[PDB]
This record gives sequence, C-alpha cells and structure tokens, in this order.
Amino acid sequence: SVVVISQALPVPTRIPGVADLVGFGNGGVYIIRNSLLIQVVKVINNFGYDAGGWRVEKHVRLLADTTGDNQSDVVGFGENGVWISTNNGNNTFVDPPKMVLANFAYAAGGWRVEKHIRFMADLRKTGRADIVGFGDGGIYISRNNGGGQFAPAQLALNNFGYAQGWRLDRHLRFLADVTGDGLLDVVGFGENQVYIARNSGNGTFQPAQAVVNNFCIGAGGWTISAHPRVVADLTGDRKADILGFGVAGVYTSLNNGNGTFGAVNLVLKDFGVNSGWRVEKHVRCVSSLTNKKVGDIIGFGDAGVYVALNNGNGTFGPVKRVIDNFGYNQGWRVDKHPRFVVDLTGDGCADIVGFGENSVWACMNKGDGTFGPIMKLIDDMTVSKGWTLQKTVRYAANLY
Ligand SMILES: C[Se][C@@H]1O[C@H](CO)[C@@H](O)[C@H](O)[C@H]1NC(C)=O
Ligand SMILES: C[Se][C@@H]1O[C@H](CO)[C@@H](O)[C@H](O)[C@H]1NC(C)=O
Ligand SMILES: C[Se][C@@H]1O[C@H](CO)[C@@H](O)[C@H](O)[C@H]1NC(C)=O
Ligand SMILES: C[Se][C@@H]1O[C@H](CO)[C@@H](O)[C@H](O)[C@H]1NC(C)=O
Ligand SMILES: C[Se][C@@H]1O[C@H](CO)[C@@H](O)[C@H](O)[C@H]1NC(C)=O
Ligand SMILES: [Ca+2]
Ligand SMILES: [Ca+2]
Repeated sequence: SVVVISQALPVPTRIPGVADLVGFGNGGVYIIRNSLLIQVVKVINNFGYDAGGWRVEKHVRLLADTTGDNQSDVVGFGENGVWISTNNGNNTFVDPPKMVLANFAYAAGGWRVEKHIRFMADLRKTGRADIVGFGDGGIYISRNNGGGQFAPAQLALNNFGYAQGWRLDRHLRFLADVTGDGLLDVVGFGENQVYIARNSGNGTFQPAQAVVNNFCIGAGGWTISAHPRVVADLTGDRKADILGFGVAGVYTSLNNGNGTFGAVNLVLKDFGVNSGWRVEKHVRCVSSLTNKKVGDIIGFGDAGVYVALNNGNGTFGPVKRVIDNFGYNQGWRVDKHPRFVVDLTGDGCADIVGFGENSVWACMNKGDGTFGPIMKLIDDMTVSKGWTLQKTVRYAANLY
C-alpha cells in the first residue's frame, strides 16, 4: 500500500518493509533494529521528557529522511525551533541535534498541539522531507534545500488552517496521493465536505475542491470521538480512497482515478458503533495484509484481532478473528499499549506489533491475511519499564 500521512500515524512505514521500533523515552531516543539481533540501543540523549524537557502537550517528535539517503532522521519541533539528529548509517545518530529553523514551535510562530498539525514530507520529489504545517493562515512549508538548509516558511495554500475554521475536535487532515502522480495531496474532512487540494510539486497546493458531502461532522454526523476515518488505496492503482468506521459499519467512497470521488456506500456491517466498536476501547486500521496490495481492514476488538480481507476492488470478505490476543479482554488499553499494523518481515503483508504492559509482542502475517503465533520481542519500551503515553512517544519506523 501507499504513503499516507495522518494525524494518528504521522510516521508512515513502507510496504514491503522490515520496520524498526523507535521510542522517545524519558531519557532520550532508543531504537530496536529489526534484525537477527534484537536489543534496545540508546542513540540520543535528547528529545526526552527528562532529556531536554520534551512534552507531548507542547512539542512534536517524528522520524523522516531529511537528506535523501533513505535513512530516517530524528526531527523534533521543540520549544523554539526545529531540531534534527541525522542518521549516521550504523545504528547511531548525531547527538546533539542541530536547530535547522526557528519556526513551527511553541515559542517560534506560536504553534500549538491543540490547534495545529506538523508533519515532515517529501512534497517536491527531491528525495528529502520538507517541513509541512497546518497553522493559522493555512498550510506552511519550509523547503529542505539539502545540507541541513531549510528555507524560511512560506504559505503553500490559504486553506486547511485554523483561520479557515479547521479544528482538531471536528475535522481531519491527511497527506495522500489522490491523482496518481506520486505527489502527496491534501485530503481534509471539514465541516460539511471532504476536500482535496492537488500538490503542484513546487511547494504549493491548488485551490481546495470539495469532493464528498459525507464523512463529516455536518455531513452524516461523523464525530472524532465515535467515527474514525482513514485514507488508503482500496483498489491497487496507488490512488487513495476514503474509508470510514461509522455507526452501521464501514463506508467507502472510491476515487474515480483523478481525485474526484464516487458515491458513498456501506460496504461492511461490522467495525462500527452498532457492532460495539469504541474509540476508547479499540484500534481500527487499514493496511495491506495480502499479495493483492490493497487496503484490508484490521480491528483490535474485545476478544482479539479481527480482519476483513479486500477482494481487490474495495469489497470485503467475512470478518475473522485471526489472533486471540492484543484485545481489550486480554488487558490491552488504548491509553497504555500502542499497537501497530506494519510489515516486519519484508514480504509486503503487514504484521502486528504491540507494546504491552511488560513486553513488546509481535505476530507475523503468514502471507495471506492469516497469522501465526505471538512472539516476544523484548522486555522494554513498556509500562513496567517506565513508558507511558503521557510522557513518551513510540513508533514503528523504517530507519533503513
Ligand atoms: C531551551 Se529549549 C532546549 O534546548 C536544549 C539545548 O539548549 C535542547 O537540548 C533541548 O532539546 C531543548 N528542548 C526543547 C523542548 O526544545
Ligand atoms: C510559519 Se509561522 C506563521 O507565520 C505567519 C506569518 O509568517 C503567521 O501569521 C502565523 O500565525 C504563524 N503561525 C502559525 C501557527 O501559523
Ligand atoms: C463553511 Se466550512 C469552510 O468552507 C470554505 C469554502 O468551501 C473552505 O474553504 C473551508 O476550508 C471550510 N472549512 C471547514 C472547516 O470545513
Ligand atoms: C445516521 Se448514520 C449516517 O447514515 C447515512 C445514510 O443514512 C450515511 O450517509 C452517513 O455516512 C452515516 N453516518 C455515520 C456516522 O455512520
Ligand atoms: C462481543 Se465483541 C464482537 O464479536 C463479534 C463476533 O463474535 C465481532 O464480529 C464484533 O465485531 C466484535 N466487536 C468488538 C468490539 O470486539
Ligand atoms: Ca498527487
Ligand atoms: Ca510481513
């Protein structure tokens, strides 16, 4: 499946891939390299709660390739600017980080976790991640001109910003290719319409175009607290479609192929509020689990993990419980135990990793959307080793 950057998952992972694990702990940054030797390595004495005063409430911490060598660097939007530790290539990183731009920060430009969104993305096909922010007046970009040189921020589009009424408690904003040129476009679930804005590839987006009168707070009664929405390729043409977990179950609107969108249809009477699914209890994801390389549905429910496989065209097979674990009944909690659907093995069929109370656990896809046994990875990066959602940030990420 394709590169989509979302609020929930701001660090995309590759399909196929062998993702690593990265934790911003109280003491700094730690990695678990996906390899024959599984261990935790501390790489940076910074970007932590007690290593630089980093706070989930004020600061943003991401991974992105900022040089074009396909190795992920550590990027932090700190108190007064953007800080970067680059990947040295050998399971080490530059420490300390350097400040590349005095903007996109709590005390540089007045950026706020409660009002604004900050991502890193290669928006101009340079091979390097630019800084992209949904701020007050619209979307701002700072161009990554290479050699650690980031240009002053410029307005990319006067839309999708706080000034245009966009709110984190009502609306959703994504970056995803909806046209097929490989450039990430804006997809925004607004007050009463889904909008797209076409990336021109030059640090600007085209005027926003309304494409769907649904999936929004004021179009079908879609709420942030009950009804998660995602953007993903459901058909295999590498153009993103829309999928929402609504009241009756799963609704889609399929891309016509040019970034306009078709009718909204209920495609599966499961994974929705009426089947007992709750944002506070459960995790719902779309990722490629099969050799069809299309979005399949995965839900971490009460009794375990449930999967519905896409036939290749956006229609879905029966729901099956594939793993009797990682579920609310087994003690897993949204507010304690991060769970990700990510390729860990390199076959293109996403696997499961969960940061449990005591250990990190994985479960491998057999290659067909069914799963083997649960595997212990390590006894670290967990609640009992001092990791909480309030004070730490954890990701699956392809470091290399
Ligand atoms: C006075 Se901000 C503080 O600066 C030091 C370097 O002086 C840096 O090590 C920290 O990471 C940074 N923390 C944040 C949150 O920005
Ligand atoms: C790239 Se900072 C951005 O700068 C413009 C002018 O440059 C200012 O009006 C914005 O309010 C400020 N902050 C945010 C959060 O959008
Ligand atoms: C009256 Se809603 C408002 O409409 C205008 C015009 O279409 C659009 O440019 C804004 O982005 C949209 N804002 C949200 C939050 O939906
Ligand atoms: C009163 Se539910 C509402 O039903 C209509 C069709 O009746 C559908 O278009 C909406 O998308 C759906 N909203 C959610 C959140 O499920
Ligand atoms: C009483 Se849990 C329930 O089990 C059925 C199958 O028995 C499954 O199809 C549902 O989607 C699942 N819901 C949740 C929240 O896990
Ligand atoms: Ca595009
Ligand atoms: Ca796999």
